[PDB]
Amino acid sequence: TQPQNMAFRAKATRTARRESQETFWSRFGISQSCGSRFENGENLPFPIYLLLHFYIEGQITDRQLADLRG
DNA sequence: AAAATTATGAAATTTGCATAAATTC
DNA sequence: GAATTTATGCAAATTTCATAATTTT
Repeated sequence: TQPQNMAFRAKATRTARRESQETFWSRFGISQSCGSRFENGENLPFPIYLLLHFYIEGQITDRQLADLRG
């Protein structure tokens, strides 16, 4: 049931942290447009669902992601 | 109304289906 | 050589760039 709702959850987190789509989605290497289409109910591919899941529950940290970008 | 943010059409890239090739047993 | 595993051409679905529309300040 959850994969269809996860993007909306993701949006609520981001909103609550007062982050742009660019800021939030790019930690995962996901573009702003793509973030926009997910937040409005485009099919969330399973790997992105997994990442959002682990992120939202606090198991993957912003710092871990920032380390991996660089 | 300018700046910043989000949404969208369409080109290009990526994925997964069919199945061909290869490998294992 | 059959079963199983892996690779590959290509259709289709997905991503992103370019930018339009919207929202914020």
